Amino acid sequence: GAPWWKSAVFYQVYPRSFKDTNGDGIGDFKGLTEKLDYLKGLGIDAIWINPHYASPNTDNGYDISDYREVMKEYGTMEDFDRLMAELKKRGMRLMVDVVINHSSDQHEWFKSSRASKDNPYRDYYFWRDGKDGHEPNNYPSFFGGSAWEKDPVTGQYYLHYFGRQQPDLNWDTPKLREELYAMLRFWLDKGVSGMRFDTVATYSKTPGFPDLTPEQMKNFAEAYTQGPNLHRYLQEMHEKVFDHYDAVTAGEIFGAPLNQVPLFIDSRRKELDMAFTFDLICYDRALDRWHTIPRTLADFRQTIDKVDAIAGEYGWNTFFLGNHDNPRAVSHFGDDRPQWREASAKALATVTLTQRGTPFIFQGDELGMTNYPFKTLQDFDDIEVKGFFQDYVETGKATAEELLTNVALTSRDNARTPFQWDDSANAGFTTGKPWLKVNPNYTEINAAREIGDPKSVYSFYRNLISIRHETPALSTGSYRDIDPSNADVYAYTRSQDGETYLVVVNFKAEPRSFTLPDGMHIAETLIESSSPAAPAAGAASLELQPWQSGIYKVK
Ligand SMILES: [Ca+2]
Repeated sequence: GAPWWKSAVFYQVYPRSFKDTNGDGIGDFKGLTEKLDYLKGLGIDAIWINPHYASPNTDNGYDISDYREVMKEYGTMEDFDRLMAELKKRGMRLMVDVVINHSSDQHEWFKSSRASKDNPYRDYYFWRDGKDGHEPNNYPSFFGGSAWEKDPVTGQYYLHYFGRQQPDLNWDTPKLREELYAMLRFWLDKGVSGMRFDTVATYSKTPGFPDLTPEQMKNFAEAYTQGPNLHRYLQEMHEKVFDHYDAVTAGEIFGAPLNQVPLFIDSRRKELDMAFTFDLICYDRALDRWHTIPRTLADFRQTIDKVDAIAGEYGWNTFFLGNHDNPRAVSHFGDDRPQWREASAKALATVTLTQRGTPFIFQGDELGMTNYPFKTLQDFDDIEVKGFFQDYVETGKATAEELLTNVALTSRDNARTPFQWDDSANAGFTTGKPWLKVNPNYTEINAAREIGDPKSVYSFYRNLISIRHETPALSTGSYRDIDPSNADVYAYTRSQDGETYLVVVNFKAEPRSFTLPDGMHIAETLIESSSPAAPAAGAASLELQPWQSGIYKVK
């Protein structure tokens, strides 16, 4: 049959904001472990946790100083091993982030590498002579300024596509690749069975490091994804590591042209199993990265369609509406106003759990958690906001009020407010002071209230997950968008083995009449949200309530 990961439902945990168990205001491993019964009851097959490794935390745990030790704030290695044992007892799996484009500059490999020109760690990184009293070339960093940083100790520059404190690892060095593979086995042998390769497209560097041409400088991110040994290295990794495990691998793919996505995920190529791309979640984001741009459902579905098409017959996509870097799903894609929050959250759940691909639910979206009501720029932890302030407010391009109004809608801090467990102090997230303020709407929106209520957003997610689990077409089935130009009602089929299901979701806060394709008829209604009655068997049309969603078997 199909690989386990194609029919699994994943849940993303950002452990810092999930559950604190020692009152320091920061979520931890023990907190996740104590909530596994909750996640199991929701119907979750596998949990992806954000970086859990030893890190100085200059970049949210993506600057790793020891790949074989855990992040101290989350707990100890034994806490981690206990988490794995409790997952295994429940038949659940763990996926981890793998950040091997670069390490922390505090990694012992880098401390050794930088110490002299002649040491066995020199080539674990990229060290080059400057040119003409300047850097080795004109490479810009994703985080601003030059991608080359001089080290007075040897007089050479080291490469960092990202932060200055994140030197790129040298995949051209076989010994380095072998270290990385050994490290991956360390985690897989502990029972980890999913690995998400962050910024996977930048692993391979261009031989000789020529200057970027003026055209390339205008999209340097794309140039950095075109290293000539990229797919060779991923194939080697697959052969040396993943051939020996049942684990799923996923690539965080960005910077590359859409048409290159299949190279990472086509099963025949033996590279990675599935793709994370950002076309949908960034579909309404302005170029400045803090404004939004008006879009419609037509744009939404067309974006879904082109990514689904790119996976084709042999590739596989993840699907998500939320993550740790983005505004809340219901606020972003639904309508978080009080009249529509629950209805639209349910509609987005139906979309999520009937998309072709492996769905990832972001912690708290199953409750219909919303964006946070920021009142001042001082309310943001978000390091990006500080940068926007410097680049746009201090330069006089925008006022602080304009920045606040808009980043409130787009900031990743919206996703990072603590998970709302109940209506006790700080929503039961912590007995102390939470590292980031809890949304005051926790008094209404919390797991304790929702789990006990058959009509809640939580209960609807759980019901959908059960339906998806028992309906093969809704995971591995084909997908067909009935009308990509329609900006009111999202309608599509999922089909497998002669069984065809129709999904219909009203994206308007108004009644809409929906006519099935001529010749198609409803056989059964599996589930609906915001509907007072299912259609009759034989129906050729639906009368949809505001934000109504449904899954139907068609004749
Ligand atoms: Ca803690």
